[PDB]
Amino acid sequence: GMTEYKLVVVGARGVGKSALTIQLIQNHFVDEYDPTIEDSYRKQVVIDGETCLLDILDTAGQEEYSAMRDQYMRTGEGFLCVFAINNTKSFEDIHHYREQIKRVKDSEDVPMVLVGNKCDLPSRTVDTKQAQDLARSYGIPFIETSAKTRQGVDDAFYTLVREIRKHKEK
Ligand SMILES: Nc1nc2c(ncn2[C@@H]2O[C@H](COP(=O)(O)OP(=O)(O)O)[C@@H](O)[C@H]2O)c(=O)[nH]1
Ligand SMILES: [Mg+2]
Repeated sequence: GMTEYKLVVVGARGVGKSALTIQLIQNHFVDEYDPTIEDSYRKQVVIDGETCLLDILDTAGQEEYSAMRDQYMRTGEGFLCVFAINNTKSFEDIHHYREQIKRVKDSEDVPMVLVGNKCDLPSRTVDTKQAQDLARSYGIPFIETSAKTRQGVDDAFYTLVREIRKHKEK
């Protein structure tokens, strides 16, 4: 089979995980998608000439059993850590997602991309500079996105794939 990249989209409720994923996969913006639905989505794409499958888990938070969370973190190869630029608590929550994914995978080298979503909105509580500072500390890319206008969306997911490739080659 073509190479498959198992991607996982994490972040606080309301940041745009579902909207980002549906924009990537289906090329349209959702105003409303139940915050409690967690599902996986698939798309065959070409990234830097490679035809590959993206298998993307749009997470929604607590699971029936914590074992289910740990399972998707172990199977996931790369993580989009999403906050919204108008939600400071969602940015603060990134510290927890960073930790938890490393903790479950028992690894210091986990492919991740920091995503500041909703950049089409002028309303902003997290300046680009502060997010750059956090991404610098993690040694990962930082991309601002809008699921609404599509700005940055392919970049966020394709960059994550490229981070996975860099990890695999070691
Ligand atoms: N303006 C704007 N609204 C967004 C964007 N992404 C998501 N939203 C809205 O933010 C709310 C939460 O989005 P959703 O995808 O359900 O967030 P989730 O809980 O992280 O899955 C919804 O009303 C979306 O329409 C974006 O980039 N721009
Ligand atoms: Mg959602």
